[PDB]
Amino acid sequence: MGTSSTDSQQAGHRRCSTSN
Repeated sequence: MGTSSTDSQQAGHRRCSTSN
């Protein structure tokens, strides 16, 4: 709940190494 511009992709691709 909260992925305006960071879905499972952007979040699970080019995101921090701690689910920031």
